[PDB]
Amino acid sequence: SFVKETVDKLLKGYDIRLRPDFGGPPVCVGMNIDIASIDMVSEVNMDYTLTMYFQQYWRDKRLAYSGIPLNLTLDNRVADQLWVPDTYFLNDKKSFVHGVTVKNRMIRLHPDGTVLYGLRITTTAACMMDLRRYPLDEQNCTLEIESYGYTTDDIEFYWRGGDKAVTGVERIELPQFSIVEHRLVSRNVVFATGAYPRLSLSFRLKRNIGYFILQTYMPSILITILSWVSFWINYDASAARVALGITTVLTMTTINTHLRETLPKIPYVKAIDMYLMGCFVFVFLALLEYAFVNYIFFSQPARAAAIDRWSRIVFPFTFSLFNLVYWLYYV
Amino acid sequence: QSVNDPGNMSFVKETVDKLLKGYDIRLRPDFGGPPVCVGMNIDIASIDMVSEVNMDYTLTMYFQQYWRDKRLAYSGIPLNLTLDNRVADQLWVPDTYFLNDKKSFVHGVTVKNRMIRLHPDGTVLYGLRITTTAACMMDLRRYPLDEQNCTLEIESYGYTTDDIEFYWRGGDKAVTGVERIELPQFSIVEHRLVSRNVVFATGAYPRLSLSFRLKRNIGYFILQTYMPSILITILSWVSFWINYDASAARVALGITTVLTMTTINTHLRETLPKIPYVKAIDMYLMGCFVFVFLALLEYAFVNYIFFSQPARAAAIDRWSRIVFPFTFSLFNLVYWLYYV
Amino acid sequence: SFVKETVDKLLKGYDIRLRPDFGGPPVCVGMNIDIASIDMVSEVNMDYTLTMYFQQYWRDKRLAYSGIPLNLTLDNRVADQLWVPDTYFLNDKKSFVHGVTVKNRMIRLHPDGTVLYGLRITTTAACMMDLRRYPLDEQNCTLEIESYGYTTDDIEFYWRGGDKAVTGVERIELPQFSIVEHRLVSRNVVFATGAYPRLSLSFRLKRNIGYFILQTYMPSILITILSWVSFWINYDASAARVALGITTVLTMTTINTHLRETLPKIPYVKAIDMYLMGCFVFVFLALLEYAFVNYIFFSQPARAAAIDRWSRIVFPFTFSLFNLVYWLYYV
Amino acid sequence: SFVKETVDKLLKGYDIRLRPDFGGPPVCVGMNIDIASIDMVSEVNMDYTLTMYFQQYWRDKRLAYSGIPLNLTLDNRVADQLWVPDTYFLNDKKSFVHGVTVKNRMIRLHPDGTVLYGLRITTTAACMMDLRRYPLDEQNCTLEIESYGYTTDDIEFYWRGGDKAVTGVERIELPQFSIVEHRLVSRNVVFATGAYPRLSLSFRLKRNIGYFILQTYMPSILITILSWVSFWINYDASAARVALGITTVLTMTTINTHLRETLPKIPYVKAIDMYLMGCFVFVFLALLEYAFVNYIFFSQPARAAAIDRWSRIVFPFTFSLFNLVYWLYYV
Amino acid sequence: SFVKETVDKLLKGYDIRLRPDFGGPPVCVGMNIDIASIDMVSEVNMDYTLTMYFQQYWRDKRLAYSGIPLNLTLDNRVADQLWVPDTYFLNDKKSFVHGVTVKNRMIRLHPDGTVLYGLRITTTAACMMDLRRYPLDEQNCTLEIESYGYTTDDIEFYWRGGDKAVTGVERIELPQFSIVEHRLVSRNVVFATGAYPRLSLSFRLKRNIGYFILQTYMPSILITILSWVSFWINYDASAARVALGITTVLTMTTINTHLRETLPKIPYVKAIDMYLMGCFVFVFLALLEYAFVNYIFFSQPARAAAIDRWSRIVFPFTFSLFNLVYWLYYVN
Ligand SMILES: *[C@@H]1O[C@H](CO)[C@@H](O[C@@H]2O[C@H](CO)[C@@H](O[C@@H]3O[C@H](CO)[C@@H](O)[C@H](O)[C@@H]3O)[C@H](O)[C@H]2NC(C)=O)[C@H](O)[C@H]1NC(C)=O
Ligand SMILES: *[C@@H]1O[C@H](CO)[C@@H](O[C@@H]2O[C@H](CO)[C@@H](O[C@@H]3O[C@H](CO)[C@@H](O)[C@H](O)[C@@H]3O)[C@H](O)[C@H]2NC(C)=O)[C@H](O)[C@H]1NC(C)=O
Ligand SMILES: *[C@@H]1O[C@H](CO)[C@@H](O[C@@H]2O[C@H](CO)[C@@H](O[C@@H]3O[C@H](CO)[C@@H](O)[C@H](O)[C@@H]3O)[C@H](O)[C@H]2NC(C)=O)[C@H](O)[C@H]1NC(C)=O
Ligand SMILES: *[C@@H]1O[C@H](CO)[C@@H](O[C@@H]2O[C@H](CO)[C@@H](O[C@@H]3O[C@H](CO)[C@@H](O)[C@H](O)[C@@H]3O)[C@H](O)[C@H]2NC(C)=O)[C@H](O)[C@H]1NC(C)=O
Ligand SMILES: *[C@@H]1O[C@H](CO)[C@@H](O[C@@H]2O[C@H](CO)[C@@H](O[C@@H]3O[C@H](CO)[C@@H](O)[C@H](O)[C@@H]3O)[C@H](O)[C@H]2NC(C)=O)[C@H](O)[C@H]1NC(C)=O
Ligand SMILES: *[C@@H]1O[C@H](CO)[C@@H](O)[C@H](O)[C@H]1NC(C)=O
Ligand SMILES: *[C@@H]1O[C@H](CO)[C@@H](O)[C@H](O)[C@H]1NC(C)=O
Ligand SMILES: *[C@@H]1O[C@H](CO)[C@@H](O)[C@H](O)[C@H]1NC(C)=O
Ligand SMILES: *[C@@H]1O[C@H](CO)[C@@H](O)[C@H](O)[C@H]1NC(C)=O
Ligand SMILES: *[C@@H]1O[C@H](CO)[C@@H](O)[C@H](O)[C@H]1NC(C)=O
Ligand SMILES: *[C@@H]1O[C@H](CO)[C@@H](O)[C@H](O)[C@H]1NC(C)=O
Ligand SMILES: [Cl-]
Ligand SMILES: [Cl-]
Ligand SMILES: [Cl-]
Ligand SMILES: [Cl-]
Ligand SMILES: [Cl-]
Repeated sequence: SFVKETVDKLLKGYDIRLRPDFGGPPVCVGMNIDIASIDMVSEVNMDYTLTMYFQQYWRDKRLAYSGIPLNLTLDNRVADQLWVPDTYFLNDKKSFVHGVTVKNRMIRLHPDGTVLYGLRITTTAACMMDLRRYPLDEQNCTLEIESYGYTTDDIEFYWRGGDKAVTGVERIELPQFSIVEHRLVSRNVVFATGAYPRLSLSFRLKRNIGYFILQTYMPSILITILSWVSFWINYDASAARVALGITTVLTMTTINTHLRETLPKIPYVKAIDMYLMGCFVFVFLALLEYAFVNYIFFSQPARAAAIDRWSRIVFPFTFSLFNLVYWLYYV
Repeated sequence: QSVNDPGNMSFVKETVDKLLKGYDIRLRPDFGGPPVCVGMNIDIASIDMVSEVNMDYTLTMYFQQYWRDKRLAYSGIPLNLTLDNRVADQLWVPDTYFLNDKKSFVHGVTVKNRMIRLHPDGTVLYGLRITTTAACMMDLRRYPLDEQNCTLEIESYGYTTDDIEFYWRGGDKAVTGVERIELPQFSIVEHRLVSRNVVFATGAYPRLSLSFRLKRNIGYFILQTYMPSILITILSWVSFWINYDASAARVALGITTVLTMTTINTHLRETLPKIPYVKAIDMYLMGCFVFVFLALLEYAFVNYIFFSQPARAAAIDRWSRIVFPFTFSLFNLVYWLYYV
Repeated sequence: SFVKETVDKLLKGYDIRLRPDFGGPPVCVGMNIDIASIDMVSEVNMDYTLTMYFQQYWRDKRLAYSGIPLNLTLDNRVADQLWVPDTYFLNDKKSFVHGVTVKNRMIRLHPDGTVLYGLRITTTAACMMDLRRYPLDEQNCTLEIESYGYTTDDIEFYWRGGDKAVTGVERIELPQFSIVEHRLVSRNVVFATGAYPRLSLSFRLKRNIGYFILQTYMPSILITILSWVSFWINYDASAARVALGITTVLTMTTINTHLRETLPKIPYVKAIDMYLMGCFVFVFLALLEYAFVNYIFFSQPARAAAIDRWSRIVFPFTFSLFNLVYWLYYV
Repeated sequence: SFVKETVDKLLKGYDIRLRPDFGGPPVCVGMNIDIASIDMVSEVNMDYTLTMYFQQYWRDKRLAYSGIPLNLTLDNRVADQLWVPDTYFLNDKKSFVHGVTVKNRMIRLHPDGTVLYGLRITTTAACMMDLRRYPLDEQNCTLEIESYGYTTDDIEFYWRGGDKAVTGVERIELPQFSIVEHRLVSRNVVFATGAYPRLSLSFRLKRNIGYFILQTYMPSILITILSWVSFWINYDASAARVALGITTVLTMTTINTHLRETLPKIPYVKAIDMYLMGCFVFVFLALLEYAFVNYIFFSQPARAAAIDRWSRIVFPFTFSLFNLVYWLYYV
Repeated sequence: SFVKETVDKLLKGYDIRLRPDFGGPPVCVGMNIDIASIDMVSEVNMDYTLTMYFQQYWRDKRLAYSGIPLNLTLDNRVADQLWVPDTYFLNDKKSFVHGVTVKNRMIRLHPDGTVLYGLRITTTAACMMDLRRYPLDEQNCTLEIESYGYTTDDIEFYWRGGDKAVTGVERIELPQFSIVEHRLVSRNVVFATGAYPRLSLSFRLKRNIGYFILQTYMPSILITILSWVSFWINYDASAARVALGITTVLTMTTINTHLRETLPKIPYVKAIDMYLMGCFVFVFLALLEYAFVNYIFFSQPARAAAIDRWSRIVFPFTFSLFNLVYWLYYVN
């Protein structure tokens, strides 16, 4: 019965409008993040979705209790009757606190007056990407934490636990990406309305080439290899050799144009676009070679036979040399 | 009156009224003492969907929680009180949440699909109808001859093992409706209930765990990918029976079967999430590519030699007619035995 | 002024927590449905969307009024101050009450104490479908109405108007389906927590073949006729006759694989698949016929000429016979 | 200070449950709509989206004020404390009142006690369409406005401004459609629960052929012209002439099947399907013509040469005649 | 302590229904926008999405305080207890105030009685587009700010900071577009219910040709170059030369029809559409040339040989001339 009256004494005459230490020193909010998952990474909408346990820790002397030598875990609905920091994710596209079975919210009071406030949030944050080196690229995605209305005079942010404040980054299971590094940053960003406290979480994503080797690289190598079958077919076979030319020239064009439609409409040329343009030149030259052989074999059969003979070794050699130059330059 | 008229609505009203007078929702039952024991019960209405692309699944269920709140015990009435669901907003309830939940919701037509039943001893029966999209990370190395394990992780959001304790009410028979699941592409092979106490920085937390073992039905894949592969490979063999004078015809069969094979593999890969490994089906489709590419190389070779060596060329076409179907049957036999 | 003091005295001391006749006989709720539309029927998500006027009728003696000889239509917000049945659709996926300009909700009180409670709901209900006979199939879709918390001891459901309780089923405008029949059912489903009242609405949907004749059947018949043009072309024409073979054999494969992707991933074989597999055998045999003629015309020109001669009559005859057997068996 | 106390005493003892003139003559609500836009028209989901300023006007004597000779514009939140008509859109699929920065809501009181109530609503309304004449079709789309719970005994609806009640129909910017006409209708629809007031807004949409000429009509003409190139190619060219025949026949079937997938699964034949079927017969006959010429040129070279000579004039002539008959019949 | 009580007297007997200076001169609301991002630009739904910090400044004498010589930042929930302008975006399709961890809302009181009210809004606004010059086109997209219920007699709007009221336009990272200019406008739009205050923010977007050069222009140039290979192939090669004709003619048709499906169903013809119609004519004429050569080479082999050797120079020349005329006309 003592503990019942105590909680009621705390909130008696409590004004939510006023932050703790209202006219005095700034309230120091300690942030802690446990990353549950990186649900998705989109190049098309140049963003990523993250689910986390967002924990905030500050003192409110108005909530201090003398009698009880225990930490009080109160039903989450009490958060609607308390002052809480106006923390927001500056680079947020859409966010939400999970609400089944209850609001995924936690309030834990300490006799000191300190509050532990937990929220389970799913956030889709913006991540502008440079796809020049795609698919052999690294992306830096961040989560920008800030106060919406309170300046550095009223509110101060800090990572509670220092470099060990954010957890669960190593248990992230992204199939196409691998978290290579993550960094915590504390700043005070100056604006027209004053200086604001800022926390910053950043991770560096490294793309896994596997999918691209199987989807784009192997189909391009095979189309180029299929273009070389023509040099072993009799030059009398005009339809067969032109059919091989047309087929491999168009299939390359569609491999390049298709891949471009799977990504956002960027105006620059990607690493994979350089490879495919190379492959186009090699399959277009095989067809020009037949056109040239077809144009000369009547008057110069020996020369025509020779051009097909040389094409059989020059083309595979030059393509191996192109792959060697390309893959060494990018790695 | 030690026993009161159950039909006296005025006595029930004033009884329920004194129960909630001075009741603090902030405080859990037995606030400073032993933990409150919540008994969980799930009746699975359906497994609405299973997505490989977003590596998740969706289930609809009747989620029931059971606990005793002595503050809600009543002496007069010899009946269990079914109160209008809106009373749940005036009572303390466990902060139960699904740890691996992506999106969830309680159904709200015609009213919130929730139920409160009070018992004279103070026990509360609390029901909710939830739809949950939960994460299910999948290993598609053996796809489409694979099995997946999908779970539902139940936990307390703010209360530690010192304040709340979870248990499956009914033991192994706590979760029902699993046998009534109608999934067209999957079959529930087994399900397991688990009770734990997961340790974290903020303390030990009670955890209940529901698990399924989903087995994929090969039927769709046989008709969509396997039979079209077998037919394109059979198509590539028609070339060996066509006169080697027919350069366009035989190269057209080669090109057609070689490209169709490439598109069967690349298409299937786009229907799934961008995984970097090679699936069971990819091994089969790569095999079929090698068989359809060799038939074209065989014509290239025959075309290259039939002027100077017509007998040899005729023989290579003669042998290809038996070697190719034999080796493909042997490949099918090795693949299907290895994977089953 | 009298009618104003009347409504106030009705809700004074009213306990919303308690159902009418709280400790006595069950309250009898009379359900009535006007179907505004069957907005959609999905095979892919095996469900259907329906919009309706859902009306419930029950008597609450606490709401009886003596003076007024009129039925009182009160502003819908009064429903938040009254007890209402906890009616829910057991097989719904998502549902909602329309909210513009106000909640599409209606409360009509009767001097008796009877309440008429109306709601305009859009419901996406589950409808598991058997597509073995697709597209010559009939589907049975239902709407399962139940009490969420009250057992048969507290609530009883009934169709108000009997067989004429559900209206607007005959004015349903589905382009691909036709409502052939609908049935109303009353039950008491037994569960662990007790017996529950259940009302059940069912429809029998009949698919319209029209779309399929134009999209799948006619393209199959034409691709099969196209394959017969080969038998009239000179056997010297190896490319032409193999081109017709390849073209018709692949087009057949894509007609079947495409249709399968438009539907959910079922493991069985549909009615349309038996027709399309038939067409595949007919187009594959036309190509084997050319292969056979191409294989023999040097040594046996007369026989080759004869095989082409017979193919011209046997193939159209056997295909007509296949169509006749298929359609008679399925109708 | 006098105006401050006037508004407070306005709502003193006011019951929102009770409509104005509760036991007497019906309240006359005057509706008036300014259409901001017709955001979209979908054939697939057979509906259209519309954004508008929905204004309602009625007199509530409980809200009359004596002292002030001005019209009072009160903060929109006051609408939650007043009785408002239960107006709803009968053929509505989904609707919403815009909520940024505030609810797009307006309350203007008049000394008389008259209320001007404004709402900015986006509505997706159903529009069942007849696509038999598509894309030379005209569709009639309506907005059905009704009272949800109040009968003609309690509420009466009317268009405030008569034929000039709905504005902004002439400034509608639909790229594929043109508003040809619009009509306002006032009725009293009889139902089981009584007679209800109904306002009806109807507009007649006319489709713009431009897109279809470029997307379907021109590619069909060009594929049919491509089919005629065959008659000028030597009949010795079996592969070339069969390749033109296969190509034109198949691309024609894909033009028809593709267009059908862009629209809802209707079982009937559209105006554009009649044209495309005609085109198919013309491309299929060009191929049969080659089959016939290929079948006879050995024994009858003169006849074969003649059939190709005639095909060069008969086919373009008959196609021009088909276009003339088609376009005249449909316009 | 004293500050707790001063705010409580401020709101005692305060009527939210009544705007500041009710019945007197119209309240002057000073608008300020900090553009966080232009998230997307859609031609299909002819709209654009924008996220911003929307700030409003007005004076409410009812909220003046004497004791405290400080500006009071109150918990955002106090906005529900104050009068606020009924500001709305006239050309808005869907909008929302961000709500994690709290409503991204800010109230800052000044001893004077002025109020600083901030909101972080994501707005999908309509932008009707003229695609006649697509993809070498400029689009003007606007954000129309208005009062929903209050006339110019009760509310007046103004850009707080003049030409420097809207910030962050230069920091916009659009991959396919570049903000070339932006303009602020103040008006008083007259309607049936009276004159209304209107602020207007306008952007001029310039499309980056890069993507289109790689996706549509280069594949067209490559397909017409492919069509020219036919003139170097022996006229005896009927299948080969007809295969090149059919292939290039159909690929050209799909490049044009595909692009049309990526955009909204407009009835006019775009700048690419006329380039792509030109390429079709070049590519169809190469096939007619073979048909003509195939039709005459028996009786006139010399003439046929000549038509192929002229086609080899006339076609590439004429196509360069088409590109010169088209690209000069469209740069004007
Ligand atoms: C991802 O990108 C961001 C932004 O480009 C990187 O953030 C930057 O991180 C460094 C710390 O690693 C910060 O620099 C520090 O500045 C202080 C004060 O000048 C100095 O004393 C330190 O020695 C250090 O240089 C920097 O402020 C910060 N930039 C911003 C604006 O956030 C981030 O590190 C990258 N993360 C990963 C994992 O790649
Ligand atoms: C699906 O996967 C999960 C996780 O891999 C499986 O859960 C595991 O289930 C077993 C019981 O079958 C638990 O092990 C038990 O541990 C106790 C205490 O050490 C021991 O006394 C028992 O003999 C038994 O080994 C295990 O804790 C649990 N793992 C977790 C973390 O949940 C689940 O069984 C799989 N379900 C299906 C149907 O395949
Ligand atoms: C759609 O499918 C449902 C479920 O398969 C059909 O519902 C069934 O309807 C019949 C009435 O037509 C019910 O049977 C009756 O049972 C009573 C009591 O045993 C008996 O006296 C009657 O003679 C009759 O047999 C049956 O209970 C009911 N099943 C369930 C579980 O709902 C429905 O009729 C089908 N509707 C259409 C329109 O095809
Ligand atoms: C769009 O379609 C609707 C429904 O088919 C048309 O509505 C009809 O409009 C006319 C007035 O133009 C109404 O008819 C009138 O009835 C009275 C009483 O019988 C008679 O005195 C008049 O001479 C006239 O015939 C009719 O009630 C109404 N139908 C309904 C049920 O709404 C509408 O006109 C079409 N709109 C456009 C712009 O094409
Ligand atoms: C985007 O398009 C809009 C609308 O077409 C352009 O808005 C127009 O902007 C000018 C100012 O640049 C306004 O004109 C001014 O009118 C006053 C009064 O007549 C005059 O004193 C000034 O000298 C000036 O001419 C005009 O009212 C305004 N139109 C509307 C209705 O908003 C806008 O400038 C374009 N923005 C960009 C960045 O391209
Ligand atoms: C209360 O919580 C704090 C962490 O802030 C810790 O130091 C202490 O051990 C806890 N005390 C009790 C009573 O368990
Ligand atoms: C019903 O209960 C009330 C107590 O609230 C009491 O006044 C009354 O005596 C009881 N029964 C009757 C109808 O006498
Ligand atoms: C009340 O509920 C319990 C189940 O918890 C059961 O034992 C008992 O039979 C019920 N009693 C009544 C009064 O029906
Ligand atoms: C009141 O409603 C009932 C239907 O439940 C009907 O019998 C009666 O006619 C109505 N009475 C009045 C006053 O209109
Ligand atoms: C008040 O509004 C009415 C329109 O209903 C109009 O007749 C009148 O002029 C307005 N009066 C004032 C005081 O402006
Ligand atoms: C209060 O805010 C204003 C900006 O409106 C500024 O001029 C002034 O410096 C601030 N005063 C204090 C007390 O910091
Ligand atoms: Cl959620
Ligand atoms: Cl729902
Ligand atoms: Cl709605
Ligand atoms: Cl909105
Ligand atoms: Cl948000």
